[PDB]
Amino acid sequence: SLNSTGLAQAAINGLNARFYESSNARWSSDEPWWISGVALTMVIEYMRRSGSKEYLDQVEDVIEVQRQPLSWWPSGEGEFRADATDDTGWWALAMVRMYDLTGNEDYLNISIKDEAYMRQWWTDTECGGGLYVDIQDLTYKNAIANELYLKLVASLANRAPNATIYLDRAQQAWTWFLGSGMINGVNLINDGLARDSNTGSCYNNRLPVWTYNQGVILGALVELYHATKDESYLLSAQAIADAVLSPSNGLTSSSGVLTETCEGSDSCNQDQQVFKGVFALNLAELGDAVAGASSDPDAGQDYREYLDTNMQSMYANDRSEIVPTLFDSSTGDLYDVSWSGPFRNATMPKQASAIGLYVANI
Ligand SMILES: OC[C@H]1O[C@H](O[C@@H]2[C@H](O)[C@@H](OC[C@H]3O[C@H](O)[C@@H](O)[C@@H](O)[C@@H]3O)O[C@H](CO)[C@H]2O)[C@@H](O)[C@@H](O)[C@@H]1O
Repeated sequence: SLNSTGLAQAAINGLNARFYESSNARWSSDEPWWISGVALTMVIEYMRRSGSKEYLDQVEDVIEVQRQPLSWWPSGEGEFRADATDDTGWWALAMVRMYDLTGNEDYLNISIKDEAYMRQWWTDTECGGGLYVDIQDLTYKNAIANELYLKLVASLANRAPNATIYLDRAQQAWTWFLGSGMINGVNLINDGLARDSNTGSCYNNRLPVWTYNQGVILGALVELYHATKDESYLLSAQAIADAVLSPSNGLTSSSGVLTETCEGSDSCNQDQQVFKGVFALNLAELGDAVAGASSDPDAGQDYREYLDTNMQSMYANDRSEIVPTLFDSSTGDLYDVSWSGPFRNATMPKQASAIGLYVANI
């Protein structure tokens, strides 16, 4: 009764009608630049899963303009190399998807440049590995920057020419992530690592458990399996996803609705408004991998059911439509942060996360 393809296209059109800036080939310049890359990922993935190409022209426009040297980080020399390794990671993975959609080697080359760039801040001398997120300061090895990097080298191991060096890098990277301690006692991932003032050893800093730090790692473990056929990577990804699905861990509501930790206090900032959809998309990649690796028809049924349960809740309770005019005949759908709570406002990060859930069900 619910077409995930029709509703994704409607949410994409709502994203464009309210937040796309033709003058700047970017969505919402008042919102973080990296969230435009998350948005590009969702539009690229919609097209990759629905066989459609309606936004291909728009996507290429964004790519060409955001390719250029960033005004706030000229030293990066463009090609999405920014002042933060996670900012670069989001665009790099969007280019892996651009390559998956079009087959154009140009986008794969961007991802290779981005990996070499991010690897510049991998050090074995602190925490025994991992990279920093703050390229200027180098004081925080967190979860998202390392998850993004891990999925980049894992992705290149399946696509890039010198796959071997990327497979060795991805295997050594997952090993570091596993032993870092960021995966806690319930198989969830806190925000990052803290470092001992005296001993220099690193530990889980017990900062909040964000939804997207439970998703990007799933995509990485999926790609790590497609490059090794070692189902052990899938089982690790299933442990993380299963913990997100358990309501005892606080991320899944009693209704079965994914709930960001900030939604209760209504303090979800521009970053946190987009987290959920990144997880959903990555969970759909896990569910797809689990069902293909096993003959059981029920393989990945829980992950599919979860995405379906969350999509109907976001549709019924979180949706709003745009008012068409005699001048603007633009149509689509708008969405708020709470996939169960009421629609009050729509922001571009909230919109990108909604698109991600619909695309996760295509
Ligand atoms: O005491 C509160 C928490 O303190 C530690 O958490 C921090 C942060 O996790 C981490 O983020 C880097 C941080 O650097 C600046 O000093 C700070 O001003 C901020 O802008 C920036 O995000 O810094 C260190 C490294 O993890 C760490 O001290 C936890 O260890 C824990 O004690 C508490 O949860």
